[PDB]
Amino acid sequence: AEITASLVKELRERTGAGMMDCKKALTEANGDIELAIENMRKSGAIKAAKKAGNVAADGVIKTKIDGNYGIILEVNCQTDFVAKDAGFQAFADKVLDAAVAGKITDVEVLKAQFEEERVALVAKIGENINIRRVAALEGDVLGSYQHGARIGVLVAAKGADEELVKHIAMHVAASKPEFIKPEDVSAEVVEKEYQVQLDIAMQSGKPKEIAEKMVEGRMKKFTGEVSLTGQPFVMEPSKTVGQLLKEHNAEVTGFIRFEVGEGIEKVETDFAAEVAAMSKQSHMSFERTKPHVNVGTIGHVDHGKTTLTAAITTVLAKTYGGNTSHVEYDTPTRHYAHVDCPGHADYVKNMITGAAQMDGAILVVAATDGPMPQTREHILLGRQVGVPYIIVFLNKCDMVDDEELLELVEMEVRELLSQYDFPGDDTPIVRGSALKALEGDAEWEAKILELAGFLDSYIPEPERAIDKPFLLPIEDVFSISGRGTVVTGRVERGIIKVGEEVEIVGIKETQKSTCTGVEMFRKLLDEGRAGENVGVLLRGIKREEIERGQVLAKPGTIKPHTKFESEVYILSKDEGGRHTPFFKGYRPQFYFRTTDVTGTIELPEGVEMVMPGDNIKMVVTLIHPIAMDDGLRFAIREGGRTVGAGVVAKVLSGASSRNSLSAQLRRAANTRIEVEGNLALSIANDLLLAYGQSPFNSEAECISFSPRFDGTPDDFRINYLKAEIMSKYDDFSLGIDTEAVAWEKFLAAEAECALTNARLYRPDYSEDFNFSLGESCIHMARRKIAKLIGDVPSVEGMLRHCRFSGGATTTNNRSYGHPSFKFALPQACTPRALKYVLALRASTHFDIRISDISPFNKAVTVPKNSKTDRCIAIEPGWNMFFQLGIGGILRDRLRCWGIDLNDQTINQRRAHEGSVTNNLATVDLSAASDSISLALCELLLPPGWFEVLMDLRSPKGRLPDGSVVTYEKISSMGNGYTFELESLIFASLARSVCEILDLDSSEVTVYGDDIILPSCAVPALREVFKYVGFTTNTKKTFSEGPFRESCGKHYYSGVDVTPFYIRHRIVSPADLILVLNNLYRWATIDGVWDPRAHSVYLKYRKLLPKQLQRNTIPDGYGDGALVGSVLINPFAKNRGWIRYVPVITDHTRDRERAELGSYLYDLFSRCLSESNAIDQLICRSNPTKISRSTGKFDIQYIACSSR
RNA sequence: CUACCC
RNA sequence: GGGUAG
Ligand SMILES: Nc1nc2c(ncn2[C@@H]2O[C@H](COP(=O)(O)OP(=O)(O)OP(=O)(O)O)[C@@H](O)[C@H]2O)c(=O)[nH]1
Ligand SMILES: [Ca+2]
Ligand SMILES: [Ca+2]
Repeated sequence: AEITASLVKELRERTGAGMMDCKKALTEANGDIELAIENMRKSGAIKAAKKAGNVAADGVIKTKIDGNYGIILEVNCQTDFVAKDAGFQAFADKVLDAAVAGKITDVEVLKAQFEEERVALVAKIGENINIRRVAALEGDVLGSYQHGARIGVLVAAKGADEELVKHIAMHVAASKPEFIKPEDVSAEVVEKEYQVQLDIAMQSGKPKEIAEKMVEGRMKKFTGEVSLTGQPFVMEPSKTVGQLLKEHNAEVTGFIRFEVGEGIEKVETDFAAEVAAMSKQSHMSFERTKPHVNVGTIGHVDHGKTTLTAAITTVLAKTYGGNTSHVEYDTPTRHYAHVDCPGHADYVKNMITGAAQMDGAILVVAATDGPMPQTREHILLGRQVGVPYIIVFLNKCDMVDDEELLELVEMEVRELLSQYDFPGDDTPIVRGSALKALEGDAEWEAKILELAGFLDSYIPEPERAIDKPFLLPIEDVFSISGRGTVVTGRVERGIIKVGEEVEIVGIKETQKSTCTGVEMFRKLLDEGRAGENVGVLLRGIKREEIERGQVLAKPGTIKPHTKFESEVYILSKDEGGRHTPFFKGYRPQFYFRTTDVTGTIELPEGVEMVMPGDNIKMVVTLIHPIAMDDGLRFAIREGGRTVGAGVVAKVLSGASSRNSLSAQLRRAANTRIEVEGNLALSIANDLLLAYGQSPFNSEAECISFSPRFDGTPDDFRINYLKAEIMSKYDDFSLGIDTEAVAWEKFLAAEAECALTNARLYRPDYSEDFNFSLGESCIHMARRKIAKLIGDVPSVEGMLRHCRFSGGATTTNNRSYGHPSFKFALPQACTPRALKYVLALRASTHFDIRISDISPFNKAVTVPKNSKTDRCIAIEPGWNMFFQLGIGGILRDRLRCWGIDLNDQTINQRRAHEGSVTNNLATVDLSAASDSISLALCELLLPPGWFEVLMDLRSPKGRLPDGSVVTYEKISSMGNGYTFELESLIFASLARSVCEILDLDSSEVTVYGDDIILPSCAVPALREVFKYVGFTTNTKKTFSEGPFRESCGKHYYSGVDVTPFYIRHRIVSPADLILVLNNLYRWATIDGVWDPRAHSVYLKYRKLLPKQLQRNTIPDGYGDGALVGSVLINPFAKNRGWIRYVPVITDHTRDRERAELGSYLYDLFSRCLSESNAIDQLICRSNPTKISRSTGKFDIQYIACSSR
């Protein structure tokens, strides 16, 4: 205590400075007013210049116009909350209309003209409030659209008005052009990239007017992009602005656009990172049913929330015990989760998208200075985001020596709470210092204990989801003879016991029914707890009365509505959403619980465009009701892709494509086209000519032409595609060929496999003397295998990996391939493999139908080359179930050698390296999966594994030739684990060939047969393989070349030469859409054609029907249409502020699904679920439907985007 | 159930 | 069979 705490307030409410900055500027002011304030006025610029190592990343833009004189601004702070407050507003508004009177262009002018007032606020607040930039534009008619606060645009036109300059400023705001015309560039910024790409291009070997053409066209596009001219108007992205302008009676001159924090780059601060470092300094000086409470810390920057969250960690470590950017710590009763609230607009994008909700925020305010002016925006963010409860902590109280003065600050926070309808009178306020508690000062450590003593009490215990009014999302429905109607899904909330009454509410009149019973897969329980994945039986109600997305809750618990107010975030461009804003008539689908629902939206008063990366309040009125209550997270899909997220706020009162077009296309889609011969051979020929290269003379040369491996990448690429494109043309006329040849090989794949299987059974040469390279590797591989594998497949890892999947079984066929027709229909087991199926049968109360019991798999033939076919083999559907389980445990496990098979990227990326590096070699075997000996496999795998592989495998096979064979190969293609095994085998050995040569085994990467290793190892790997039986595809194995190929990617000196193949006979316009598209990808860079390919594209493009030449789509959307610019598509209609397009689909008459087997599978899926932009968790899995390919083509409509 | 591939 | 995007 020094002087009275009383009229220190006289300082504050006449000044606005700190509390102790007021008392301490009074202790050396002799109890005087003015001369105390003059200390502040002079010692306010000292702190104001203390602000310079505080980067100002936030702020506002403000804009003004008079008659036809317009001005923008970039006055900016370092925090949202400040910018939105009535102070930063008042100054920045003032400093804006100061440019209205005086056309101030030099920022220096007004940056100085208010420097003495710029300090009046940073002394009041505590942030580097500095003006960044200013500019202004004069003209005829100049309009300005202000996007809330963050983006300001000033644009000047001619012949235009508010029915325009508004709308185009919106585009400038939206599209962000740097220039205005393609002619508005310097022949230096142009001849920069014009000499930057010309080498990039010419290095390839492409002539003068190829590279020159290509580059000029690409730069013509590059210019065209930023070209406000060459820019698709944001409200009509069909016509360009420049086109919109000339088509209008008008012509703009100039434009100014500011955002906030351009270039103000900075470095990204994590919270949970630096707080583990703020702690690390002070470091050196049963009950798991305990609730989760999401707390947040909120307050000024320099009041050091940072410092306090740290104390609330260490002092809680000291005492009890112990979405990233959050800290997980405990308390003896509860377990919290704690986050920082720096950005108002980034906390909404946390609550809305649900990355971090709030069950109670903590209000940090340094007692030294008390409530800052912008704090009412912190408290405002609470009663804006609907935070339930609020605890306040006054940090740094040692910096006050008078309690009579501390009690005065609670006044100025308790009344600041109460303005915002928070229990200010009855709200907890802790007085202490974190700084003292970081140390070891337990007198002040009792304050964090007094604070954490409030989170334990003043925050209510979260209604644990079990305890909430029962509710289940209807995910799918089955009509079982014997059970009636049954729905499956994970129950969201509550418990459902057998018999209770439930409503079935969703779209129809909220009907009601009763739980005839509940069941899982193994258990057939009687109560269904929340969080569990179940199937509930309903009576007196059939399937057709129950849709999906319906809920299944207690009666009256939740009513169905269709009108509600919500708040949503829209995914930014870089986040996945639209790269285009929408306007008044947005009509998306609203993905709710399990189903998508379309719907219109209103914009609140005064907002007219919203862009990717926005928060926004809106009112949603969807086409037909869904059951809802406040707190329901719904994403927002546009044609299957999630471009928004949002939660319902308040539930309310309640309330163009040409069909002739689609039908015109459907007509033409089925238009079989007629050619005077082989269209392919024609196209490929007329293409080779298009490149100087000598064409095919006969139809034999298509597959007997071997390329050359010299020449420029260009001389290659083409020469390669030549030898490659035709390879797979099945329909070759006097192709005196067959599939018999496929069989002829499969005979060696056992005939050799015989030879090895045998000679692989006597490794004692004669007497010990000779020591072979193979045997050694096997020995090494064997050891290596078992460290990776196990002595036997863990049933744990076995059951949660086995599945019914795909297509043909011995008992089924491609029609009856979908998994439900495996539980419905009995599948074949195999003698040895019986025991497992029996396990399944005591593993559930369901029906496990074994049809025949035979050791036979059907060996057949599927098409491959034009010179041969495959000889896959269709396994006994039960063997396949387990084979797929051991194929999965042998794959998740195979990932420790750095082998990922659900990612063939990491094996083709390395083909890239190899093509340049020359130290990596791609390899290929002749009959890969087929030449794996029953002998070899025994020598490597553990005996316990080699059992389970002899058990599941099919030992004998019946041919179409009637004749049986007994497998020398352990496993054939089509077998349910063969891929993973041959991976692991090949990987095993490459790696042994590595250790054996003092080489990193970690440099070995295998994908099935597509194994990649160090180039030096190859002749050893080759000599190993020669021994272990396999034989090496010299033609496809590449070590010394400039060329590497792997996982379907081909490379030549780091350069992409992946060809495309013309498989089957081109006939329907879908087969020409397809070929024209592969040639489009193969010869384009960003919609910019390699000229001499464009020639044939354009030519054979004429072959398609008139409408089927203009119907373009972006790449990566299918082949239902030619890829091109969808901005052009005449058939593309603008529905609901989202563009929709028509693409060729295959026709499907629907069919009957096995309600039994579909249900059997749906609940088997939940057994496999249960034992295995942060918002895709919302979206669930799909019901089983079956459909049959008719032959006709239908036209389906989808959703699209520019680029 | 369309493309790409091991 | 298996990935990968539809
Ligand atoms: N089970 C199964 N595996 C396949 C099939 N197609 C390709 N593969 C895998 O792809 C690997 C290599 O395929 P390819 O390189 O095309 O054929 P390959 O039989 O191994 O030998 P070649 O084509 O003669 O060089 C094989 O080991 C197979 O495991 C198939 O239809 N069924
Ligand atoms: Ca191969
Ligand atoms: Ca290969």
